[PDB]
Amino acid sequence: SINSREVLAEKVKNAVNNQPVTDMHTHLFSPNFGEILLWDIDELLTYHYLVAEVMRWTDVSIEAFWAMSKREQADLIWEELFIKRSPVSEACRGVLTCLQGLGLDPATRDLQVYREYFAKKTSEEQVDTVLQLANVSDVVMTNDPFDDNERISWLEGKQPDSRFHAALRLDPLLNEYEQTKHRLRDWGYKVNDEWNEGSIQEVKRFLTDWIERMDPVYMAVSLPPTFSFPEESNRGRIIRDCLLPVAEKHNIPFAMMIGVKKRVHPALGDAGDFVGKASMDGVEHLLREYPNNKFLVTMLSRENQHELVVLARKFSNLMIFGCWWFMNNPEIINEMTRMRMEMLGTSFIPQHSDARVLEQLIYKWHHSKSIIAEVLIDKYDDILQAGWEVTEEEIKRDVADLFSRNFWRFVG
Amino acid sequence: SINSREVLAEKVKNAVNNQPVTDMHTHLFSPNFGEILLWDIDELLTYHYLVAEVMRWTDVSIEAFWAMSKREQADLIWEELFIKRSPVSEACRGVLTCLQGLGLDPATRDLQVYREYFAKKTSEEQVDTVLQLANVSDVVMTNDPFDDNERISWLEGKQPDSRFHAALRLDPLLNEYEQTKHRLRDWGYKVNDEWNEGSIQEVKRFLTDWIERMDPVYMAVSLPPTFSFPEESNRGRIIRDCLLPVAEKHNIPFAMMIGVKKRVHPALGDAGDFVGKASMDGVEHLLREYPNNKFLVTMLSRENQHELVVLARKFSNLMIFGCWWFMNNPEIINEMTRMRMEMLGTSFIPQHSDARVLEQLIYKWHHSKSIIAEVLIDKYDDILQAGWEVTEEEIKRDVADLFSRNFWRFVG
Amino acid sequence: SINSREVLAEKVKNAVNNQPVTDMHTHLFSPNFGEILLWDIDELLTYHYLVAEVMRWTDVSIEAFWAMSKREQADLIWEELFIKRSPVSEACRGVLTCLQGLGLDPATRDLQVYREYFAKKTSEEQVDTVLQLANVSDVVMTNDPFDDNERISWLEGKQPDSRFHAALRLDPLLNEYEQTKHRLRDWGYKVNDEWNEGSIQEVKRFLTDWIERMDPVYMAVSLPPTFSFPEESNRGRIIRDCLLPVAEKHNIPFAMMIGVKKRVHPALGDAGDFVGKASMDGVEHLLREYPNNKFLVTMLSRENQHELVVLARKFSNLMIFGCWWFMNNPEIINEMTRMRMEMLGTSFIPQHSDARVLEQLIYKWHHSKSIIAEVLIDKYDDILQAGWEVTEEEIKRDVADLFSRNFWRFVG
Ligand SMILES: [Cl-]
Ligand code: NA
Ligand SMILES: [Zn+2]
Ligand SMILES: [Zn+2]
Ligand SMILES: [Zn+2]
Repeated sequence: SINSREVLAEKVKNAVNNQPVTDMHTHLFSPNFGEILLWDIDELLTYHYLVAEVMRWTDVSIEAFWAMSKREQADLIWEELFIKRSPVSEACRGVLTCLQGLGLDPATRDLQVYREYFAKKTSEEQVDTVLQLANVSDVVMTNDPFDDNERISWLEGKQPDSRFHAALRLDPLLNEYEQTKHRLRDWGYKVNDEWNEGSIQEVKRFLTDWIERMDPVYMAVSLPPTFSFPEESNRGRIIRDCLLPVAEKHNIPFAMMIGVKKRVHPALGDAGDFVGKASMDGVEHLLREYPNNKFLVTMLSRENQHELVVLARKFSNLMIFGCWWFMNNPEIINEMTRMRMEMLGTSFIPQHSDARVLEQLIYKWHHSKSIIAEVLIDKYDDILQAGWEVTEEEIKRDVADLFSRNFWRFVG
Repeated sequence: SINSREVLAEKVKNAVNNQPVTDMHTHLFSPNFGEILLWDIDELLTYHYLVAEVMRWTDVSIEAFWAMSKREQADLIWEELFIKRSPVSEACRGVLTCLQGLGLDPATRDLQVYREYFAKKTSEEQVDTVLQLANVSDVVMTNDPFDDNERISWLEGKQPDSRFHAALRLDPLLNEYEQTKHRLRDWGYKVNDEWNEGSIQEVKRFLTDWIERMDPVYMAVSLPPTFSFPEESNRGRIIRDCLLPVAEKHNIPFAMMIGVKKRVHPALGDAGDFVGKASMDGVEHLLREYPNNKFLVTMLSRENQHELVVLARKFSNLMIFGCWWFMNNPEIINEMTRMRMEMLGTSFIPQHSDARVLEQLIYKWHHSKSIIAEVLIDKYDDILQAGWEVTEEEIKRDVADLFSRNFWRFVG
Repeated sequence: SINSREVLAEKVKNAVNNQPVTDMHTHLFSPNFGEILLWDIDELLTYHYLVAEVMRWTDVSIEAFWAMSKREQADLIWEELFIKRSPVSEACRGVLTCLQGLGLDPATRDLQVYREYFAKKTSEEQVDTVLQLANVSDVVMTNDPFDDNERISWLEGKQPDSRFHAALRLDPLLNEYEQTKHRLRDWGYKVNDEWNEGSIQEVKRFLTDWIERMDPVYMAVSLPPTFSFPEESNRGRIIRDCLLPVAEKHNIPFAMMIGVKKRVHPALGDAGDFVGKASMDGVEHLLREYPNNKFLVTMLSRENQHELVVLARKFSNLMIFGCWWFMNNPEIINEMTRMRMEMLGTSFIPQHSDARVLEQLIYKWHHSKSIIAEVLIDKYDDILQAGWEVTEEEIKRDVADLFSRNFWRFVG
């Protein structure tokens, strides 16, 4: 069987590369939703990650940059980040990995040629190509019923194809209730100005109608470093009186992405969000006091990772997932995954892509799978050295859990 | 001499493997204490570490689990964590390492056969076997005069054999004084309800009588993330008015294990403790204001490790030790030991086992020694490359300090 | 071209070793300043880093140590840290690396011979030797107009040679204004007891006169973990009403070294400073509200590093630099540099020496360059594997930025 690191390394890498991936959180959409689905070499280069980076070098003002056309911005970013300096950053490295995967050749640095490749395909075609290259079988979307464009599709009866699943984003409802309350009553949900039984019932109705319309795998929200629960606030009262009860009834997990400090640099748009360490008290309280509720959690601060792992050791109704945003870097992904496996075995979800542009699925999963594989190799090899015997079939099983089964199993 | 990494690597590993270990903190007992000393493949599998992990997978309710028999629980944990998924976690890896060390063969996964091995031995026999395999020469125990069972032995005149040393655990006195005060006066220590000269003298008497009865290498307590000193509280007043003065007089170190948040998940029993980052202010104050007192410290939060190292650079009356609990994982042990050696040389104690079940001493020390060795190899090799010459005898000396001499030297 | 890791590794290491270094922060002085410039094997051994370490081992009281002569202290430290135990610590390793670089041989452990080497050279000669060995082209000093000795040189018209640049240290003005205000009015700066327009104008005049007299590359200050801004305090008012306006007018960057907790152990002198994690709020506020001001920042806490990197992604007027003090260790330098490059590409300054003794420049840069090189090799190799082609000339360019261009470019 397997009784050599070399043999093991090969079996593991294969299992990992071949395993069909369920990306449980992304910003992609079923191609039939139209425009909202982004793909293009230009889309890749104008990803907010690179906008932030380009602004550290270029002399072009942020206003001017926003004034430029998508292609113009893409030309500037390519010049500033790939030509004037080596594309060593993770985000840049990712653009190259995408090109290479599609069959293009970074060696030539021919942006005009790369562009021609996309110009002759359709959304549906690129989707099949990318999902095939990245070996992604299922894509969970981020569906926000507060976005006018997005809401049209849903109200018109449009459904995503079997490859894409919905997830109900509630940020506007939980974090901006004072403004959102108006739009609710505007849509027929008679919430009053004061928080009473009437408002509670309507907000629950709102949630139920959308759960019914989207059939989401989970409801989610991104929270600031200062998040706490319980709390006398709109968010605290809504989570307690509406979200949790509804989620328990429909057995839908509540996904919390904690740690983002919104718009510390407004002019940068989506590139202007920062990070902060959060207290674990609110998450600990939710897990303990709501045993019949399920929670998916990922945190933005490097300093929250270890304790999050320990918290998962305490509560089975907590499923932690991915290396989110500023954590989505080789150095962090490696330390996070090792700490996670060492204390949780395989009872967690290693990664998600958070892709905003279709092609990212390629590098996102390529870059992470190689790291995850190395970790697996070390852990399998360690028990192997302890005289334990791992079969290739067990490896495929474990890998199946990490990249797909654990999620579906949890969302039950 | 040694002028090749390969040569060095061999000399170092040998020195490390051969060096007799003094485990300065465990939850083991001199076999003559009877039952309290745990050993068994079943004991290993039901270690709270694995209980936490199994609960993340199994459908068996926590109540049912506690309802099961030791063997039943052990069967469930083996099935859920070793058969249904690969035992890649550190705690699981450790069980295998123990089996292999005793001569059993994990390859067969024959739990019934492994069990037979233990069924035919006596406590005294297993002790000699394990201590020999783990190459542990001395074991410091955790002796709590507040536990009825444990207190019987001491009051009956029972003494541990020369291989086991006592350590006075004071958690109940320091963290639960309101409840403990009653038991004290119950034992003849006339402490009053209010904290006055009378109460102070009696608590000191209590400490002195037990110091005299146990001849402990140190007095110890585990503290929450919110620990602070000075503090107007029972703990603060007791440490100031009684513990520190008595410790100085008898020249006994005060061991503080900081960072545990007790019972965040009650149902899990010993598996329900969490972690939190602590402020260094209290430790800094103690070290500076009590120069004639010695302090042994270990912290639970990953985020406290680096600053703890720096604090050790400031005060020689501080001796830091081990990679405690949630820190006892390869990824953390490696980063901790490297930061420690880089800033403290060899003036610290790398590890302790915290073993609750006898056999753990095997993997606990096996897993850590390999990591510590790798660190040593890198550090010796670095000065070697700088034209310095290290003798095998110097290596044995350094290794002697790390695994035994530093502790005994500090406890003077 | 370069299409093999081995080939790449060689090209990178060469580029790194050959690249002339601009050390943007040190405690060295142009030799013509005289005594203040420290150099010697004895100076190296009595560097506060080793004083802290020796005190963890030796029985010599701290008073006695301070009573000893420089040579006596150097003998004690050598015996205690190099002979009685292996010099595995980073600071010790550094002393050896220095010896070896100067051509001496650590293998003999002949302290008396090493000493003879220095006894026959002059300041000017050692400077040329060291700067040549360390391949350092430019050295930024720390110039404090509050130190009497240092202030004499400046008032006497003494200028440093083209290799040394001035940096205006303002700690006494910002952190000890209540005491410093007296010395100011003492020097003709008519600041009143209360903070009014008069005081503001005089403090600005003070800053302007010294900017004019030193022509500094930046103004700097070291701050405590509790640093915050805005703040109703002398520091907060001085930064707002004087420092920032003057800095904008003269386009001089403001360098903040955050995280030092001064004198937690007074007796240890310069060896008695501790560390603490800081809030990023003050830095975030400064960067956002003063877009026309430039900021150089380095932090002392390991727990501030990642977020500092993310903050740099948000603001181009923020330039982060080095692995400061307790961060200047292999384990930390590696994690810091990897996180930095992964999120910032090459838009940052990897390291500075902080040398207090001339020869340190040798090991300081030797130890860091090897680590930085390894990171570069991994990042170049990663894009190489993505089909990108890096030329040796591009590598030399990138390396030029990291070790010199980014700084000068930023200080404009
Ligand atoms: Cl932290
Ligand atoms: Na690491
Ligand atoms: Zn997202
Ligand atoms: Zn313990
Ligand atoms: Zn400095």
